[PDB]
Amino acid sequence: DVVISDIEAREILDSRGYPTLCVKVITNTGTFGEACVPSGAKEALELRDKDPKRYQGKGVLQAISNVEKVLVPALQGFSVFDQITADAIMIDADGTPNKEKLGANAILGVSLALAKAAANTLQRPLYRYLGGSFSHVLPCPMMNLINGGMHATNGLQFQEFMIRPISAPSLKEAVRMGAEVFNALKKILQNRQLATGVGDEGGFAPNLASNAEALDLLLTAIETAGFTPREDISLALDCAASSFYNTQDKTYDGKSYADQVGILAELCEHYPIDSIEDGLAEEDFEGWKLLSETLGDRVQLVGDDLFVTNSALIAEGIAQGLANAVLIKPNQIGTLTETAEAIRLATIQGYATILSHRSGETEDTTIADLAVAFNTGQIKTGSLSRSERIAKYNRLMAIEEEMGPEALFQDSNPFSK
Amino acid sequence: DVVISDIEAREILDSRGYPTLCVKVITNTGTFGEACVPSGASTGIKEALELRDKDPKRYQGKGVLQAISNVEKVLVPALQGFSVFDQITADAIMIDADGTPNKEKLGANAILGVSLALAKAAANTLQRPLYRYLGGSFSHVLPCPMMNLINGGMHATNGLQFQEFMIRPISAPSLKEAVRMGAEVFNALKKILQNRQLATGVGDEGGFAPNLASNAEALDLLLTAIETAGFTPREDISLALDCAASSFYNTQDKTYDGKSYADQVGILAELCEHYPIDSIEDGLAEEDFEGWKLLSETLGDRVQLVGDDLFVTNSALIAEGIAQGLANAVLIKPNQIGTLTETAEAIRLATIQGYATILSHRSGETEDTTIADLAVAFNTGQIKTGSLSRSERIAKYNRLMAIEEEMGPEALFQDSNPFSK
Ligand SMILES: [Mg+2]
Ligand SMILES: [Mg+2]
Repeated sequence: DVVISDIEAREILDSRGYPTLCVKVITNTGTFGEACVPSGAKEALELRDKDPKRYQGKGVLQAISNVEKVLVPALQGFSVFDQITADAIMIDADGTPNKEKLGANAILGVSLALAKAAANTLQRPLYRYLGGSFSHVLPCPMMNLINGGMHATNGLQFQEFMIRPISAPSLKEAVRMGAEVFNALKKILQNRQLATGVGDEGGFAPNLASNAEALDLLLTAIETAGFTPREDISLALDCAASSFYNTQDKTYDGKSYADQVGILAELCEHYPIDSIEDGLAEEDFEGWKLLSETLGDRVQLVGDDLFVTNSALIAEGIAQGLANAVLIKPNQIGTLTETAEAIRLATIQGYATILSHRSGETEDTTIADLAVAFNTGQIKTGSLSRSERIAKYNRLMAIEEEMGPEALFQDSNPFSK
Repeated sequence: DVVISDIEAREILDSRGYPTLCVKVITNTGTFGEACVPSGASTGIKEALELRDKDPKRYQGKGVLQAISNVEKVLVPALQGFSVFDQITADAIMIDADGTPNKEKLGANAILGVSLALAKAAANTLQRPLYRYLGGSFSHVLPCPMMNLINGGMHATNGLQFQEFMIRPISAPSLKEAVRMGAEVFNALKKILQNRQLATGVGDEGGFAPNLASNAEALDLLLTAIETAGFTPREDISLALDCAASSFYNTQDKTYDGKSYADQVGILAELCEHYPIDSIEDGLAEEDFEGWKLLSETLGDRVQLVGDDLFVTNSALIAEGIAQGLANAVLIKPNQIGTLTETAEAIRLATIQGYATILSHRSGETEDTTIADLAVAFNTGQIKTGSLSRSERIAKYNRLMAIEEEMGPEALFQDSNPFSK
């Protein structure tokens, strides 16, 4: 039997230039797996050094030390294949709900590198090791193209405007459709002398005046690339509505939650939007109730800040009838075991799940494997530039090819266009 | 003995959203290596030529399914049965199979993909680090990076004539400290731009293209960024330029935006007196040989002078430049020549003539990190692989840091700029 023998960790930079860690788990046979940990811009504790003379306080040398001095003794000798056991051991070694003692980034690095070490030991694909023999669904992506809100200096209230290449027969064709719309948009922006520098996700933040102008521009880009909105490519939003919710007044840039729901409803009547993420604030439970009752029969309603990949919040959301899809960000919770339990709890209640990148990503592509492992049918992993995004699409295309006739590209949005 | 058994290739996207290929070389023992290829040139007489499909229905003609087909249908038969370790033999076989000087029949992208993937398969067979397989036991020098921060010319829509403004963290005791220095200056620069209401979206290389009016504004802004991050210009961090002067050279008038080659040299000399610039790339146009000699006579004893478009990683051009005394450092882009064997020979031939060599990224990169291993494999002492955001850039720095850590006491961070201090 193959057991954990050592764990190495080192400090790298993420795609924004800030430190994070990569972790290598090594078995007693000399097999190993390596994974790196992303980071967002309210969740499991990302442990930073706070040394002001180093990376403005964002080093992760202490988390690395926790991997090497705490998790190594806690895990060595245990089977490389007992994923749930290893994750429980780390959760207990930390002892706190939010992983604030050892660092959720230290624990997630080990959690992912361990699964890969086991898969590499069996010489089996990670998605098959994690998801079993019937892992076979390639996800329909939601692809960022235009940014606003807190992610821009334009007049867009909402944070992200995405396309979904819903008519693609394959993931690789979904990628091409996305890339061609991206190229048409880039050229449209150049022709309009609007900014073409890209943001964290690899899409654009031109100076547009309103959510509707952004939606119109994506429609123009779709058609210019030669595709039909609604039939070939639909739209999705991330409002990140907490960003413009006044908790004292209970208003969204002056509007009641009922007004805000009316605004989203009108957009959905006039645009081929089939998914809305965080349309109301994370704690506006009456708003979410009205949003779910008003559009939950017609459009995918995704909780991101509402759920934070957290099984307790998901269960409370489902009991109250809120939303119909869950964003899954493994580092928000900190182990694969808890990520899987979030996915299972949502899926058996009829919710879709969507594997998601973070704004600070790395060259690690685990979330592509996780999306296939759990047959989620959806992923959210960025625009069509910058290799910390593209590498996930490249990994999905490799998975689809490796699976040959077993692959199925299949959107899990219940309400597709 | 371990021989080449199969080669696979597949179509991926580069960091710009355009197609390229990854290649997997598989041995008869089942060991393998994988390598991906960055963006090149499809046309012209300067570089070895990458092969594009040119199908308007697919990725705007930029697919690479023909190159993938050449790997599987042409290179597999030419190479199977040969030893995985005979790197030179394999590269010679591929050069022959294509039959053209610029590799335009099979594609430089197909041939380089196999060339890199084969080296990786061999190193993985031996379970040895790639830089140790390619460069031997005394590969151990970590390169001083030149780190993009501000873009201009054809790579921007601002008032900067020059194309790239870079920093070099020359006082770093290690590559990982060089990375931290760069990242802290990058971050201070980003915050300065935010406070000045200037754009912070990034270009291909992961740096900024703010609306600045002149080269001097950009150079001054880098000085402020360095100091704001807590470092001292000249002593901790120097500056480097890529003028890309061919882009503003009028070939009929023989003028650089109205200036003779002598005037442009005078401009560069004034810049070097007033700023801590220790490296200039393509300061004059690629064929202005009188301009380049004068540049070499005026500054070639004081600052590094890089030929990129002057040399295009081509040994016959490098040899003729050295004979005429032009430049003192050479940019090395492996896909501009198309095999590892020719890359190593370009480096060797430049190096024994006293020229420094600088491994370089391309504007369309991938998550592949081979040029990091190559800079260390050949102990070049310098690399040019982008700004401090976007992981097709960062992954190279991350790989350099992994190499340095892996080497322990064997590692040496050492700048090869002849005008190092
Ligand atoms: Mg979100
Ligand atoms: Mg250049």
